Amino acid sequence: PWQECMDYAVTLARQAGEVVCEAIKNEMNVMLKSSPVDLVTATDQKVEKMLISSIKEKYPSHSFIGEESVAAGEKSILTDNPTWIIDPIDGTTNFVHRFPFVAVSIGFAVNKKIEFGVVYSCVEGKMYTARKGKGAFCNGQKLQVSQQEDITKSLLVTELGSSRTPETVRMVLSNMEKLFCIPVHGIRSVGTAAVNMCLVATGGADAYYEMGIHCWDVAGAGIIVTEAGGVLMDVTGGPFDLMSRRVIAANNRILAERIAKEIQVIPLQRDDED
Amino acid sequence: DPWQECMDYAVTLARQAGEVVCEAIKNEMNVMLKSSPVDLVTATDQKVEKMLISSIKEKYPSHSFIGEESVAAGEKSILTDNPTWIIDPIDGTTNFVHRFPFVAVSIGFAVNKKIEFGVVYSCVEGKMYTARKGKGAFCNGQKLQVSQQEDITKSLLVTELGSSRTPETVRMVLSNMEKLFCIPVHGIRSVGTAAVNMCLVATGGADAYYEMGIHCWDVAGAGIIVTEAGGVLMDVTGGPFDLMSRRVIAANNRILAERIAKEIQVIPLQRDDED
Ligand SMILES: *[Se]c1ccccc1C(=O)Nc1ccccc1
Ligand SMILES: O=C(Nc1ccccc1)c1ccccc1[SeH]
Ligand SMILES: [Mn+2]
Ligand SMILES: [Mn+2]
Ligand SMILES: [Mn+2]
Ligand code: NA
Ligand code: NA
Ligand code: NA
Ligand code: NA
Ligand code: NA
Ligand code: NA
Ligand code: NA
Ligand code: NA
Repeated sequence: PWQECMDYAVTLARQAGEVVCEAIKNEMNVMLKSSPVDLVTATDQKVEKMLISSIKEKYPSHSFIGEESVAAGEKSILTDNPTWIIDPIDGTTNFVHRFPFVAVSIGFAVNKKIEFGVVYSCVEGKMYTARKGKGAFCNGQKLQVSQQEDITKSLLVTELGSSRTPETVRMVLSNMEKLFCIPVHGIRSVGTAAVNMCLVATGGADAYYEMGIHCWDVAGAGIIVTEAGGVLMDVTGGPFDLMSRRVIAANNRILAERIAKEIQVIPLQRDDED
Repeated sequence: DPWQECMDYAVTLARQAGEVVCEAIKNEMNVMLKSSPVDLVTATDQKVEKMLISSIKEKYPSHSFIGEESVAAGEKSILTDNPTWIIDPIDGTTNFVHRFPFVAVSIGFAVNKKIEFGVVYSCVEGKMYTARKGKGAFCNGQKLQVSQQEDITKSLLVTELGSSRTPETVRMVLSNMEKLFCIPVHGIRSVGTAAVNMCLVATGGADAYYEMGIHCWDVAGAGIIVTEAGGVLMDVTGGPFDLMSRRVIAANNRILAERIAKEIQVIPLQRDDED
């Protein structure tokens, strides 16, 4: 059905990850995008080109939204058309540092809804996958979110984000303070949105939240969380929106809503807007 | 090497301990509280510690111990000159309870209050980190070397938020984080265990670790792994590392270490050599 696309997606993700996991051992030319901490390498760009070219060959009618393609001037507008939403390296800062959480993420949407997701954590060798109505898996093991409904026994994942604007940083850290002092059991950060979300899918964390991500950060992993039994929503507590720059990916609505209650929202430019 | 036999035995016991932990992590757990609702312990932490201490006491009856859960049970935390095994049976208990996949057994061995060898077994990953003073650091037999990065603005740091939930204290922790973050650095990561964070520094995958509120057992095994990989340990004041001070910067080099020390406001803590 789309099982053909998905099987293909899994092989491409694995191929891309081999490229990434080969490059990581090599000397790298770190380049900057929007800020001195917003990094990109030729590997990011090479992998995205490879993915888009391979998909274009097999599925010439399909649409793409790719992080580096957007950096090169393409639009981040999601139509109804089958659309591949790619983050060629989610965890570029980790990649640069050889910090061992580096993922290739592919989300596939039709009618603006994700139908399947693939996240390959290539240093770990963990292939996370999910298709709508068919469950979530890591290396074939079927995933289930945790059962925890008590925020004070929760373990959260988040990331401090790409902005270094003091007011923004202070707001991110204030939001972390409020959650931390609920209290919760802990907060962790492995340095990649897609892997943090996959950790929620496995049950090893109870929820992830972040503001400032993009559709390509969340498009592969969000369906892995929901097929593992979890939920997605905006940090505003509103419906999840791939283009809103904000997410809570949680084991369940109770924790998700409890988190949303503490998040001061930071104003963000949508991926679907100028 | 007089201490080499001790170290080889330590590796043995750490792997045994890791097998215990990595079995138990899959199963139902009884999660208990120590000093607060977020300071956790399980029967596995206690069982592993008892196993290690009883095993060491059998081979080295004259040796001393400082073990996290033994201290919880009332033993003294102060390091004497006598050969001392400093044990964290599970560093990453909160991770263990949640099945967050970083959980370590840590054993440091001190003589004359100086660490002579350290063993950290990261059992979910199957990674055995070891170092003997003057003999280098290894992971699964591969020699480790810290990163070469001397520019703080290109550095990746690891830290943890700690066990306190007192707003004042949390604010100082986060303020320290804000200052470093805004230097800026490339990022900060937290995998949930001081020993594993420090072993990430030893491998070069992070450039430096800092934290206040750890204990000697959190850092006794991994500190020499860092230094034998070429790195440095420093107090957050910029002064010499003090194993009983509850504070550490463990970095690839003195340039980054000192640059981090410059931004840290010290939080007040009971030392491990105080009551
Ligand atoms: Se991948 C993953 C993520 C969470 C828990 C377990 C796994 C995993 O690899 N499981 C597994 C896959 C294949 C064979 C044995 C075990
Ligand atoms: O596992 C590692 N190497 C390794 C590779 C092959 C055989 C034995 C060991 C390693 C690499 C980098 C950091 C830490 C480790 Se444990
Ligand atoms: Mn990326
Ligand atoms: Mn403890
Ligand atoms: Mn412990
Ligand atoms: Na990027
Ligand atoms: Na990303
Ligand atoms: Na680095
Ligand atoms: Na990141
Ligand atoms: Na509140
Ligand atoms: Na510990
Ligand atoms: Na949990
Ligand atoms: Na430089």
